[PDB]
Amino acid sequence: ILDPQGPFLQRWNKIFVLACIIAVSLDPLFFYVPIIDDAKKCLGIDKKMEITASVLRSFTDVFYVLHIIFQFRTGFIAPGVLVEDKREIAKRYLSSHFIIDILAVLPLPQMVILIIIPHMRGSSSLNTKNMLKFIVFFQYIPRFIRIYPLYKEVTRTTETAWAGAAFNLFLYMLASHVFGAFWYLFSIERETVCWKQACERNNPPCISKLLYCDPETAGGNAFLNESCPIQTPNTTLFDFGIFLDALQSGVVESQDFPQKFFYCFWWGLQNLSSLGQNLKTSTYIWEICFAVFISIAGLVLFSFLIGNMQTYLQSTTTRLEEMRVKRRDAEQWMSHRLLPENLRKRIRRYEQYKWQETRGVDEENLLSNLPKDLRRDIKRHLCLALLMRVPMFEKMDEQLLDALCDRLQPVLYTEESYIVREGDPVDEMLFIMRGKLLTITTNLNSEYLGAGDFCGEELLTWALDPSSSNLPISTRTVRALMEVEAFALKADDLKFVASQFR
Amino acid sequence: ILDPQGPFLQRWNKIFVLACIIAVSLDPLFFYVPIIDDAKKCLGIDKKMEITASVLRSFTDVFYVLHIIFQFRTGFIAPGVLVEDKREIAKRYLSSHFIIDILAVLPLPQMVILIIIPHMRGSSSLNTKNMLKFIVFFQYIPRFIRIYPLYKEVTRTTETAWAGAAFNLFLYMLASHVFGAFWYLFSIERETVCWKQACERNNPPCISKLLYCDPETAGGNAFLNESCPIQTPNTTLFDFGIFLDALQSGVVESQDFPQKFFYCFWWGLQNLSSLGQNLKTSTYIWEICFAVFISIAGLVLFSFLIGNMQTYLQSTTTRLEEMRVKRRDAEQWMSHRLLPENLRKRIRRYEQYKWQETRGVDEENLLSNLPKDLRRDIKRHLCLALLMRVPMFEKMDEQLLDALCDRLQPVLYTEESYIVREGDPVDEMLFIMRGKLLTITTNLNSEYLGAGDFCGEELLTWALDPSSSNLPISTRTVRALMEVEAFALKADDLKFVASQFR
Amino acid sequence: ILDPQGPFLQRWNKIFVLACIIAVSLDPLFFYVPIIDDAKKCLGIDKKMEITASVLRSFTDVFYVLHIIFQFRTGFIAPGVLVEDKREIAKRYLSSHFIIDILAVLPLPQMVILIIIPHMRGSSSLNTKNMLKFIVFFQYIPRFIRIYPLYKEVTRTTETAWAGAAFNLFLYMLASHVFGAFWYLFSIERETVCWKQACERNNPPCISKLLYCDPETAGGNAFLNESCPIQTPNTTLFDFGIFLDALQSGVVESQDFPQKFFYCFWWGLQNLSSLGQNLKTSTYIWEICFAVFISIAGLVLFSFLIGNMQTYLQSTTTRLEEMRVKRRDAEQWMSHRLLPENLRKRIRRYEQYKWQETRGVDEENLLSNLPKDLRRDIKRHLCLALLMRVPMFEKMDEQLLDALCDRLQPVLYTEESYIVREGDPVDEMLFIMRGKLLTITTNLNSEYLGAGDFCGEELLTWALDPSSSNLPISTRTVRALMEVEAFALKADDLKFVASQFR
Amino acid sequence: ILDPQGPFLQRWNKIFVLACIIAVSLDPLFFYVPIIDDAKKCLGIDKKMEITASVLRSFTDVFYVLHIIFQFRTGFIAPGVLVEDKREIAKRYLSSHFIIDILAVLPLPQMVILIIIPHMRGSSSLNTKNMLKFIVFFQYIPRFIRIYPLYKEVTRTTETAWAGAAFNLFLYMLASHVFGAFWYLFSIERETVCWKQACERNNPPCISKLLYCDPETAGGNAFLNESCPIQTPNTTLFDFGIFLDALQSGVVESQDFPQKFFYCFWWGLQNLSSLGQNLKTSTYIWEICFAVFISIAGLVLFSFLIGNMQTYLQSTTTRLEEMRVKRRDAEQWMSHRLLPENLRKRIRRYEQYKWQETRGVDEENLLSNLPKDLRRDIKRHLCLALLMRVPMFEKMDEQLLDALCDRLQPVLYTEESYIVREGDPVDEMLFIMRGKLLTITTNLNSEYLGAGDFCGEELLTWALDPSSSNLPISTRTVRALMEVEAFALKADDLKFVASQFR
Ligand SMILES: [Ca+2]
Ligand SMILES: [Ca+2]
Ligand SMILES: [Ca+2]
Repeated sequence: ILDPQGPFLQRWNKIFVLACIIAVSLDPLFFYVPIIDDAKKCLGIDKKMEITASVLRSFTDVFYVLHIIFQFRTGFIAPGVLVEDKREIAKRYLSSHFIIDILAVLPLPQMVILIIIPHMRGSSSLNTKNMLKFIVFFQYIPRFIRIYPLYKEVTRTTETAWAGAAFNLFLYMLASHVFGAFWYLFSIERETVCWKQACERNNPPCISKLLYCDPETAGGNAFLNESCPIQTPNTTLFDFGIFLDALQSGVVESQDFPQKFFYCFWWGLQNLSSLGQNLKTSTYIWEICFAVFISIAGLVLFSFLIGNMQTYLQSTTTRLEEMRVKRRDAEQWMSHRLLPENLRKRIRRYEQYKWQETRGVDEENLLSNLPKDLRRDIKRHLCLALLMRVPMFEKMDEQLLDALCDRLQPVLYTEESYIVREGDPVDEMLFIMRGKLLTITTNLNSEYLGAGDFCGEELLTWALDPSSSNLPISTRTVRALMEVEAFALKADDLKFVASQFR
Repeated sequence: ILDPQGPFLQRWNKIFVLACIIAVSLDPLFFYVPIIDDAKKCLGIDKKMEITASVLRSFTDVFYVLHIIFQFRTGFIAPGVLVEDKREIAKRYLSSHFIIDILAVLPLPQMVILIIIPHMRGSSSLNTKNMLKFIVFFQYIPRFIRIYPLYKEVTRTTETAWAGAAFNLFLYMLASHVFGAFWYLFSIERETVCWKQACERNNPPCISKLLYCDPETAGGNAFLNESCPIQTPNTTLFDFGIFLDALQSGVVESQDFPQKFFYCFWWGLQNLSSLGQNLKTSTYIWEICFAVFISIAGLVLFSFLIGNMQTYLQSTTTRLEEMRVKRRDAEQWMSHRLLPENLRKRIRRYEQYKWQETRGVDEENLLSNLPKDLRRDIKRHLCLALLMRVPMFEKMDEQLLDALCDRLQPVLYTEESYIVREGDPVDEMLFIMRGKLLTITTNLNSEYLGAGDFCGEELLTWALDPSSSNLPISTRTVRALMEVEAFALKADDLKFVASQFR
Repeated sequence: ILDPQGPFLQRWNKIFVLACIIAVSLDPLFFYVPIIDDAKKCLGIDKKMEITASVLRSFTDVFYVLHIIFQFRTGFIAPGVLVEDKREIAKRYLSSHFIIDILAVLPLPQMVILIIIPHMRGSSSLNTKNMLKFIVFFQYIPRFIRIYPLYKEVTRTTETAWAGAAFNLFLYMLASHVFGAFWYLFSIERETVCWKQACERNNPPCISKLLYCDPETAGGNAFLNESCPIQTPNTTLFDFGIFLDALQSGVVESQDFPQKFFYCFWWGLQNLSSLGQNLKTSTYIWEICFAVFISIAGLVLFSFLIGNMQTYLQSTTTRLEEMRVKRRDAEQWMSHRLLPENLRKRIRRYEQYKWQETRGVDEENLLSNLPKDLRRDIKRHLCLALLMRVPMFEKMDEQLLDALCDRLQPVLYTEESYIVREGDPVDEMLFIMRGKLLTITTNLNSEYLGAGDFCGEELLTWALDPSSSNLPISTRTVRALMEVEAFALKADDLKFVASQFR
Repeated sequence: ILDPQGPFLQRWNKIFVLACIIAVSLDPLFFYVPIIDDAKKCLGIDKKMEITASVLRSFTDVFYVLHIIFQFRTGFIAPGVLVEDKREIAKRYLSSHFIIDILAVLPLPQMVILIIIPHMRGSSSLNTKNMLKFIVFFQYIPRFIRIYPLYKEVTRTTETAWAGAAFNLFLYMLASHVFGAFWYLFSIERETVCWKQACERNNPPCISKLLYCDPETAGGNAFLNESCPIQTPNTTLFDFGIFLDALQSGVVESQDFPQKFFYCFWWGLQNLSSLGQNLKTSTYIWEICFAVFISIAGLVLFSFLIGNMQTYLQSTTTRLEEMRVKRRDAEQWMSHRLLPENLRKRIRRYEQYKWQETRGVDEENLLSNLPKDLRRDIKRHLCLALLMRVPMFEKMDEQLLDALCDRLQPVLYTEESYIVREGDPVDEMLFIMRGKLLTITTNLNSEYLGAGDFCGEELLTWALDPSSSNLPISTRTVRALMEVEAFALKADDLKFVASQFR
């Protein structure tokens, strides 16, 4: 007995939503089963298409009875503890989704082909076209409201930035295949409607068996190329409208399936992405309603694609938008304050240096939203080896240096940048990660601070004497020579660490 | 007497904005009233369309006199207290919107059909085409500036994420119906302009009654199929341009309304979504201006749809965008700090565990924006039963435990995660909701903490002694074995609760 | 002498950017000047179009010499104080934009028509077509880089939410007019290229004067309808491609300008919004390059519209998006915490009540970003009359009640909502704006609090005694009966006001 | 030896990604090499196109062997210090990208033209068409997975707001050129497939050499214009479908390259931006698959453009959106509080004055994110000369005035705005930058404060006496006469500066 967030179901019920897109990608294959033999002017059956659609539907419908038996041993919880007991798992399923799952999985086209049509009354070709049209209609509803609750089951738990656009592009291909096989079947039905109407006014006499094919009967009603003209059209006799391209190309006579599939799929793709622009309909109402439905469905898909894409694109540009709004803010604040050009280009230098190092990421906000031992292991990797180069800090344990790694903040310094000047109070104690720093004094000798060296060691002796609250006056003037990365130790954060050291 | 936010008006004035879209969805039905009988070459009247458009307009125009009487008893307020007094409710309405509401509701097409046209001078068919063209023009303006203030009344108070797109898709259908009935009427007028011009140069002699279709008169000017060719076109004689499809399909002769409606609605839908691409106009100026107007209106609608959709789409992805930006921020911060792979995959584990639990929701910010008794009832449901398993906390009342439920913060812990180690100061007191926790000590024996158990009970005895400010040293090392949900009690938040307990 | 933010220039240099769109909306009118007389097979001049384009260009080019003299008395500032002195205003202008402003304003088409063409060598009709084609080419560059710095002058200072879309829709109309008059002129040039090439192989003898119209000559080369077929096309002789529609419609022969303008503007609008779909080009390279340029320009113009529209749409939905995200955050936090349905629907009631009152606006953040005297005048309008109903607060001056109006915070309460219960400590002092409140006590009698009444008067006597820090215990249980708006006075904010009262 | 962020590589490996777009913009030039001579009905070779494509490919393939030798001396780092040592630089490159970089740079079309085809068996024209079709196929894969890691190398480091749209517009031009040369080559192959099939059923007898075009042999199979009709098409014999336009225009026979390039590039641009709308395919499967691929690629390309443009557009409106939301928040907060019109238009005046000065930029947040010496140099430019007009502040050094420039905050005041009134406590000390201020007193005389003057000098003597904590009472009422910019000095920030002055 399992629960819906258990690892077996949560990896197996993603294959079920996949096999329900495979299932609706094979239901229009039964529309390619009726055929027209244009020599004898008869409606026929593509027998090998009839087998191909029946076993492709079966092999995806013995994959959803496996969903039915995996909902008899699923997990209800409450109105914190799951229910592992049957006869209430198998009573809410039988009150919520069991019949829709069993009306969607019944082999209704495969059983009407094997059982019902060879024992029906009339022509086998007309019965096959009429049963497979309506059974695929009447099973079209539970095969789509079985995917509504199974998607509500996975909105309570794939995703990438582009997955909404890739599923959108697949929805073009599925709808183009559905609309084109509908167009195939409606083209065959409009030609047989022409044949029936021409036979009910039989100036030339018509025999009604011979509209339906039968290999025992050779030859059919030969006058039907006059009353139902296709290769040269006469819309006074019959306007075929948007179905004339299917009857002129001979796709309704071919028994070659990739020939038949690709011509009709491309009709669906051409007219969905055109929003029905080039559909020259006749005055027939249901042909117009088909073209209206193609126009609306393509109108709804294209707008989704443009959106699913501008979403992919904008997902990938936030920190970069946020930098552009800050660079344009550093502009027109300078030239509203009328800053001199030596001040403005130092501002542009720091904001570009902060951008190429951090990329908009606030490191302290990123680390504070981590757990206290994971944040400790990061800051002991970054900051602890820098603190071991101060000749006093080895005297502390792994309880006070862990207070110091917690209080080290990363700072950035461009070139020409002054860290401190002689005479200023010392706020920080730096621990240099990168860059070279020239320090001078007039009290002369010029020292150099590289990676691993530390500035501000006047401040430790101030924040150890248990002393004045005014900061010690800098005896050195420290200036950066290259881009400097460092870790800053503030005065009061060092003053806290002084109280736990005696 | 009512006020505009009162419950009667605020549910009844949403039916008024609905009946004003039904009203503009039936005004182009009067354009389907003129008819052409192509045998006799006469302009006629569809009499049953003339009744259908008159009673569909009446039954939506006795639904807006109900708006007029519901503005005589509405509520003015001031330049906090509403005005319930008449003769100033019925004086600002008569200075703001009363005449536009009464110019929009006058039964001008129904009264010109029943009264004015049977007592006019000329032909009844030409008068019906000319009056219904211009009255639907001249009443088109107050039937659209009556929806401008009624929409300003409901911008001061439906909405869903997709309602802007569903109203956009309905605006296609309304504009396609308007543009297609305009195209129907302009096609009839271009054929009668051809008939008038052919009769003013009568090489073959023409009688001007017979352009207008009387059932007493049989037969008309038979030479008009020569001078106004339609079924085979000659643009030297007359170029019908974009109206030739209406005259060749026979939609201007049919009295079958769903035949006539669907052919013309589809023309409007095909050419709006094409932005007027396939309109092969003639050199006639107002035909070009009609095609320019179709092109602009379809540009405007399409751009709105694409926007209304991307809004729906983005309305559904904010917290999920915010997770992807944080994930792209965690990457390239790791590999800029060059973190080891044991540290990086622990970061990715916590940020994915925090995502699948919280989905970006900050619980403390969500609870703090709630009222103080509603926030109290939530935290007494979540946290109070967990506090009753500490063997001291039953000694408090429902005034001090309510201070403790207010200070419990939810924390998350992945697997392998250390809560505390032996030797560290104890900051928190946990109250485990989920997961198993192995605690050890070397002072050996290994205990286990499950759901309902609590960690950090060294800290209560510290924050009861009225003691040192340094936290007690942990005697245990607690480590998570599975994903742990818990509630954390900080040291100073427990130190507050100690002062109200004696 | 003026400065660029002075009120004269800043209202007058918005008419200058308007007259520079009027100027480029009249430059293609010189392309409608050449004409073809198809009877005599001659290229001619539309003389009244030649006057109309010359005075429409003049009346917008004596509107930009006014820009030249308003840049001789403009204001330079520095590399805070403007420069009001000439000879340096009129030396940077002569080094930055003076020649581009004078190359754009020279009456080069009007002066080649009046002076240069009547004193040139060759045919007056071919010289008019060739000069007006190239002078409008060679003055097309400075009439567009004169709008680049003048737009940089107004990005340093109209805007609405829809102005980017309305300017976008105007950019369709301007580009359609430019592209269609280009198509008009290129159609005339392709027919004369046919006439010249047919005359250089004169199996039928051709006289080269007679391709150019001269009203003295009557009759021209009559064989040119054979070698340059238009009304029935033969692409073996000459393929006119995308220019055949202009030569067949007779728009290149008409001297009726609104006939000629609207047919060519509609060609530009039809093919820009089609992105060049229906352009059936010939194999001519520059015809293809024209069609490639129409395709790219429409591709760029459409993408901007879709963006400009969705900016309009999203601008108007920020707080409403922010409410929908908060509503989707309240859901799945409830049903992740598994809250009972009495708790969940109270949460949905408060968040919908807060939405319909505030519409996402934080009032305290809105008021704090206002100046201190403007924020004082608002809070003395809202809160001071409510404070005058407490019978102690009239004893204070307009220095201490102004401290109380500064500390009053707006609160909201739904129905059934408990303000305080008997036994709870009293945190707030309410001042009711709206709604009715039933207060009870068991110490029984039930009082009622309406608009103007105040709750929490136990707390003033606590925060006047100079007393315990624990809050006074509520003797009443106050519960809301309707939606309550009130102003809350916190305990410590009342404790501050107590120190300035003795 | 260099590293990937070193200045030589980081400027030279942007030319490498440029020469890899030039490289894929010249691979379809080999598809323009086969030619059809329609008189003799033979497939031939364009010899000068064969040289032009070979030297344009060579001159961009001796530009990527320079990338191969610049990856033998690049910089590995670790699993902070780079590796400058060979034999491990040249062992990971030989395990990651060396063979894909050498399979992409091999001169396979140039060497099959010069070496392999003159020593092959069969016809030289059929071998040239078949080798150049498949070698450009088989080298198409490593010439595109060589740009995947080189782009991953520059996502770890151009950009502008419009660069994603300009690269998108270039991706139209590259794909249109690729698709149109594919269409050129597939048009030639469909005509030769027609010639082969007509020769395998030789009612009229066909000689198979003469399908391949040798200058020694004059004349070919002349019956092929009957069985493969092009100029008048017969789809019963052969349906050329979407390739008929190439065979009818004679672009497959022309040896004029800009004629041939522009006709085929425009076919690609017309059908990509149409998403394959106007492609009238035949029933041939791979022609349909080509048209399906054009439809999908244009569907993806267009959606990206619309997104890349709306990103540009929105990049430019983030602060201006933020002002419009704040303006829509100020409205309906006023008229929910029912503020009087003298209060509302003062609110609209300040929020518009703050907008035209600051443009949404928070100056204190902008300055605080700058380094402490750069922020000091800005505030000494803005604020120090204003502080030197107070007659006491020259007595301080450059250590205490630097504390005062750090604490000066910019304030804005509209006209009619009261700074302080007589009787109010003085919170601020202003330092006027702009505007005139009328100050009065009743203790009368009216003074004036201009730029450089300072208000609030009652407060310095309060915050120097080492005194009461209550602020001094204003003896003046100061009111603005024009828009005032000033710097504010708060009372406690002046009280800090008092402690360091004795
Ligand atoms: Ca289109
Ligand atoms: Ca089209
Ligand atoms: Ca489109």
